Amino acid sequence: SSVQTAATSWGTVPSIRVYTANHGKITERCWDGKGWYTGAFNEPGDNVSVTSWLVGSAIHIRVYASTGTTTTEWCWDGNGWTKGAYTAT
Amino acid sequence: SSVQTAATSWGTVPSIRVYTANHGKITERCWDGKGWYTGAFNEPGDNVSVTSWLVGSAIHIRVYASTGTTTTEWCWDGNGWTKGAYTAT
Amino acid sequence: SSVQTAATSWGTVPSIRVYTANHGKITERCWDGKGWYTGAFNEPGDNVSVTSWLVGSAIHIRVYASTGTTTTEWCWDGNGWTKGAYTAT
Ligand SMILES: OC[C@@]1(O)OC[C@@H](O)[C@@H](O)[C@@H]1O
Ligand SMILES: OC[C@@]1(O)OC[C@@H](O)[C@@H](O)[C@@H]1O
Ligand SMILES: OC[C@@]1(O)OC[C@@H](O)[C@@H](O)[C@@H]1O
Ligand SMILES: OC[C@@]1(O)OC[C@@H](O)[C@@H](O)[C@@H]1O
Ligand SMILES: OC[C@@]1(O)OC[C@@H](O)[C@@H](O)[C@@H]1O
Ligand SMILES: OC[C@@]1(O)OC[C@@H](O)[C@@H](O)[C@@H]1O
Ligand code: NA
Ligand code: NA
Ligand code: NA
Ligand SMILES: [Zn+2]
Ligand SMILES: [Zn+2]
Ligand SMILES: [Zn+2]
Repeated sequence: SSVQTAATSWGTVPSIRVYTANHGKITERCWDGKGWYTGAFNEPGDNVSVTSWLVGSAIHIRVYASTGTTTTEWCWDGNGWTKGAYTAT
Repeated sequence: SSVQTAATSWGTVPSIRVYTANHGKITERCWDGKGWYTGAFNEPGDNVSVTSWLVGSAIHIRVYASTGTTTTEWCWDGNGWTKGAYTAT
Repeated sequence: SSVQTAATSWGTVPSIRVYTANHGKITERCWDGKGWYTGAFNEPGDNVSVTSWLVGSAIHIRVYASTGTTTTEWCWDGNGWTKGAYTAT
């Protein structure tokens, strides 16, 4: 079987973020042009998807972590991860 | 276990679309800057991926819904969802 | 049950790439504006995610293929697929 991943990137360097779901936990690895390192994101989930967008040169990331039938949105706007407003119904 | 999602976004507001596969059915939730609401997309699938692109300010979305070994592409060009030309072989 | 896919696109034509994981093998289908055709990517994986970015008009693609707990990054910079530096720890 296997872990499940999601990936996003931005800019021209680029920056890359890769999220991995394994045993109900999602972790994050990061590339900013030099090498890979572990990111701050660490939240529960069996499944993960991600999207991101720039405002000028500032990144915003949304990570959708699902356990069973519950999907939690996690927000990065440049200063820490927080739960977002997403609901499924 | 859990549902499986895919996500896309565009612009700077942004607009966000989150697709969720659960019990062989995919549904869609939408954010356009104000709050989340249910979108028009509703098609069968155990698995889902998505990509989207802008022409100027008009969005185009492609959703790849898979059941067993059959992957159906669904197209949004601004005026309703239709099946696209994608085939796997 | 079902195969698992990931998708990316770029430009305004657009170009689209759709990766499908089935039986521990990932393959690639390609659209460049005319029709769909099979791409060069063919590597092992039970799970797949993808991201891509432009430099001017040149595409770069990163495909994250996972089997069990091992995630291999595959790089397209315009001249063949190679393994990238990604590690999970
Ligand atoms: O600079 C790395 C970092 O701050 O980038 C944005 C997010 O990916 C964070 O989780 C991560 O720690
Ligand atoms: O800044 C956070 C937020 O408003 O960003 C846009 C959407 O992701 C919302 O669900 C989320 O609460
Ligand atoms: O305005 C919402 C909407 O039209 O946006 C484009 C697609 O996401 C549609 O399914 C969705 O109903
Ligand atoms: O406008 C629909 C279409 O031509 O868009 C590009 C690709 O997604 C094709 O498979 C699809 O039929
Ligand atoms: O022109 C098609 C192609 O070269 O595009 C870039 C990558 O998707 C390759 O695997 C693919 O064969
Ligand atoms: O050109 C290849 C490379 O440097 O591209 C950026 C990242 O994907 C790295 O892991 C990878 O080795
Ligand atoms: Na250090
Ligand atoms: Na209303
Ligand atoms: Na031919
Ligand atoms: Zn284990
Ligand atoms: Zn159930
Ligand atoms: Zn089979």
